[PDB]
Amino acid sequence: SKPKLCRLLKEDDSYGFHLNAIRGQPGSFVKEVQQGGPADKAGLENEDVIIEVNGENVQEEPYDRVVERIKSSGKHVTLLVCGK
Repeated sequence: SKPKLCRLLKEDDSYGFHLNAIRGQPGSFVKEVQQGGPADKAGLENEDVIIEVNGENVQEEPYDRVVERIKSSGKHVTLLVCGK
């Protein structure tokens, strides 16, 4: 449940995690956190839910749009996430 605010620095052109969606509901969830990658260093865990990308609420955005937002963020990205 706890909210987590973090800022990630791209390494190997990647943040070292992926997003998925759940059928029947909006929202974007973390999966596949690469051990020792940027996301992992920031304590992101699988099934963490993306709340804000760079201060913008993305909870009503399909996850592919959220992926595009994160990609478009450049060499850093700030995320607010909620664990479940």
